Amino acid sequence: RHSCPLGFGHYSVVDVCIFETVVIVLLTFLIIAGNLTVIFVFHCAPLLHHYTTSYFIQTMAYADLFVGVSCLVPTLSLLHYSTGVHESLTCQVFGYIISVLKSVSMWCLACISVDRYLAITKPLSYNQLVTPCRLRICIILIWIYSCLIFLPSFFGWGKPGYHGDIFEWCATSWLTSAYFTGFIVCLLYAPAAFVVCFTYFHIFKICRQHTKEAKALIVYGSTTGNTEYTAETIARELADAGYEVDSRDAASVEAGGLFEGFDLVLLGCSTWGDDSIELQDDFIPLFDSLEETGAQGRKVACFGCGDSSWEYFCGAVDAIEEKLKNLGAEIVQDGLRIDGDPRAARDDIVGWAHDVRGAIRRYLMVLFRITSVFYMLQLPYIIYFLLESSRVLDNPTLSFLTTWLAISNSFCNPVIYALSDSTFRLGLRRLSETMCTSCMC
Ligand SMILES: Cc1cc2nc3c(=O)[nH]c(=O)nc-3n(C[C@H](O)[C@H](O)[C@H](O)COP(=O)(O)O)c2cc1C
Repeated sequence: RHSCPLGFGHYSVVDVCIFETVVIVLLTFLIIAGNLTVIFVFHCAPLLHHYTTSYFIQTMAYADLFVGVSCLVPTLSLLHYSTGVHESLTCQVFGYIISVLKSVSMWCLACISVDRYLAITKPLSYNQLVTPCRLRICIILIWIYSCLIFLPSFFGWGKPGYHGDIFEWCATSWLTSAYFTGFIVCLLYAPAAFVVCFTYFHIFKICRQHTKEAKALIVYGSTTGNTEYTAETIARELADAGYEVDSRDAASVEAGGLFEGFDLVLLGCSTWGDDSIELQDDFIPLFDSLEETGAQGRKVACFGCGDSSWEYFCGAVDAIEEKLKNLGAEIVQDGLRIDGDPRAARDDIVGWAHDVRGAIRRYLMVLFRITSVFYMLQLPYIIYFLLESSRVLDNPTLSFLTTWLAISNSFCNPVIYALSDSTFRLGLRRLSETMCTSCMC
């Protein structure tokens, strides 16, 4: 209370430590609001692509949310409007609950990697091996195991980390054990880091030695032939890449198991309707029975032709994207919306098709990135914890920065999802629309 984290050797019982306070108030609001929306997007999403990976992401989202709600207490201590009672107790609990959560996410990242490893190495075996029962067992085990590797903090085995250095009591009253540090390294950091390292090494080496012929389907609806030209343009672009393309007219296809077999599905539709958004006549039946196509888990993307003079430029691309999202499709890229003549927009269509080919690996890239940013944000804390448990270097400012740089990973996951996952961005947009509906009613 007399000290200050970035206080630079000065002691004054007066200071409110505003710089540290605002940095913490800012990180509390960003960790809560960011993960609240991730959780609400899941709540509104009817079906998912990558059900198990999404379940570990939702667990990480709750873990990160609980960090922010848990970060109200040290923020309350910095404002000290009401500091409650028993600061040392308050501090111990806070340091623990924020140590178990950084581990819950540590294991969810280890499990998502194993999940993707299994989906690649044993693809036929995967669906019997990774089951809802084993997944629920696995997540309950991550919450139980996390509480146990940090439980000796309450049974005089020493302090488990600097998550409590914020409160004055843990800076003076608490001291870390190199035995406790060595035990939690061999039970959390070393095993979870090894798992992630091992799995990603294998999965990325497999993505090299694939040589697997990629089969893509295009289904277009055109009443004047523009989406058909755009489809044909897209097809030639994918064929040039190496794809086995089947471009079919929507009026010639039956909905039943239509997407089955294909690694990529592009859906084209022009927009129609006199004072309405209506789908192209040939697509209307395909859209109404899109359920039967096998859209779940499917890497899909949309494109269409429209006229910008219309209130909803390519409103069909919007309707199709919304249903595909709701059937558990992975929308790998924001839809291509062609204004007037597509023959004039060939460079756009080629560019979009080029990008959609690089958008397939996007789901693996985000998981690897979510993990890569996690380890480089908690690596400083574990190497500072590694040393200061052995007492090699002891700094309150380095403790604050490493601690809150690790506490900062909690708001990073939602910004990676928001600026990389096209299905997520779409779920986020529709969530906003529902908030304005509650606002009206
Ligand atoms: C009745 C009517 C409604 C239309 N509504 C829209 C619209 O809401 N949004 C849009 O972008 N284009 C709209 N258009 C323009 C068509 O989407 C455009 O002509 C398109 O290039 C047709 O492509 P197709 O050849 O693949 O049918 C409309 C055209 C008609 C005749």
